[PDB]
Amino acid sequence: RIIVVALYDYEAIHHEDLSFQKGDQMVVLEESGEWWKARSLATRKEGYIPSNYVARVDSLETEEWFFKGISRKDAERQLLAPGNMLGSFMIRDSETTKGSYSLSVRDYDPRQGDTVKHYKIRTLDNGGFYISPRSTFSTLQELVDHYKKGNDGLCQKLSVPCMSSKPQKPWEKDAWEIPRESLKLEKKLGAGQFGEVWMATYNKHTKVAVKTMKPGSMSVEAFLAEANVMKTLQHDKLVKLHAVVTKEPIYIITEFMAKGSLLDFLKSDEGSKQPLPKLIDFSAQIAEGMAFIEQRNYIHRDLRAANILVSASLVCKIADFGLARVIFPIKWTAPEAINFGSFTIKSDVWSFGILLMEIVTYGRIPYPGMSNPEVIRALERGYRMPRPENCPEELYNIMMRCWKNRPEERPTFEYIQSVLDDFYTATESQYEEIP
Ligand SMILES: CN1CCN([C@H]2CC[C@H](n3cc(-c4ccc(Oc5ccccc5)cc4)c4c(N)ncnc43)CC2)CC1
Ligand SMILES: [Ca+2]
Ligand SMILES: [Cl-]
Repeated sequence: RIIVVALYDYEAIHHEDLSFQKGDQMVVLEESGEWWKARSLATRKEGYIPSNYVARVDSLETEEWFFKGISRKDAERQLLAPGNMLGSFMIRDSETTKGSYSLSVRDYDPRQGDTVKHYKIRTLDNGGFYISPRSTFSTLQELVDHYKKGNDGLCQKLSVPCMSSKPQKPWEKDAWEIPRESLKLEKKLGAGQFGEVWMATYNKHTKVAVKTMKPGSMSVEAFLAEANVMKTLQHDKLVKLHAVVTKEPIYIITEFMAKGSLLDFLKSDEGSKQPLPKLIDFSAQIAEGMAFIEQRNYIHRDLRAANILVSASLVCKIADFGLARVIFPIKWTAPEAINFGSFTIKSDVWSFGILLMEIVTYGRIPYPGMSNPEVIRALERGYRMPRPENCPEELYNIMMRCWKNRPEERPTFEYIQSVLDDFYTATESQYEEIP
């Protein structure tokens, strides 16, 4: 008999799913992935619930200050999000110490401004917890209550848990292939050589985006094959594919990203007011997404700001991954792909360097003034785009390493991400040590 408690309010929108409130307890009848079958102890009703909206009773996940599956960098990002203040904190799973926990706290100093500090929490293998060996607690809540009184070694006194946000509702169960009649394409966002993109509604309850592909250009059994791989590439920094209409013309259904492309966002007014450290964070998010693709031994083939999407909370997500395979733009392309058609993960690295320049120049076109054949004649000679007035030397150095004539001499995305993530933090300063 497994009992869970709702972490957030939820309103049913399907046939057999349950509505519930935060605090509602339920009995698990079936664990079947993103959707669980359960009985509400409040309503006595049986039905389906989103598994990531619930957690077992009195487990850490029920605590308002606990954040599961959160990396140090994500914690930093979430803590520096609007709605938070000094002392805003979170207890989270340790990234570099499996099985253990870490404390992240919002801090401030006149030199650096608003910052986030991180403290290792040590388990006593018997066993309570401590950050300082001279101060030990039975539970994490006790630790939290202690440091709420005063910093006692910490950079700041603990105040209020990090502001959280509802997770996205999971897509309808067993609805990868949908009938076209389930969609209403309401507003056309853009149109191009290979098709259009629309803002749409699925079954009158879910806002989505739909990419409509012109029959051509390309094969429908080459797409359907690739589409079953693209669905397995799930990551926070890759746009989520929800569904596909298999009858030509092909429709591709994904999550709606409220702020459109990165390219358009950088040229906008809200984008023009983003400081350099924010632009670097954008790059780091994209590198994280590309490190995932690299790790899954996949390729993108069309990396540029136009194919990066931006959410309302300024999360960058990679789009059109693995679409060029089953189907402008030589300024983003590696020499070995322009000349020999050799597309690898290393050619994407070349593309990333160019994208980096787009970001730092707020959407300026690569090689301004030059032309497509005119650029190719510059790569042979060994010409590279000069450093802009707002680009740091070390940032420009990353571009140069991406722009090596020899693909083998180009760094991995795993490395690029690690550099960009900690661009402003010395390695020795990642965690804070307290006696
Ligand atoms: C100046 N411009 C440039 C292009 N413009 C818009 C830029 C953003 C575009 N746009 C595109 C998308 C989008 C949607 C689906 C898609 O399909 C794949 C996803 C993953 C892998 C393979 C395929 C790919 C992209 C999009 C969006 N989801 N949510 C919100 N906006 C979206 C829609 C057009 C507006 C005109
Ligand atoms: Ca340290
Ligand atoms: Cl019961």
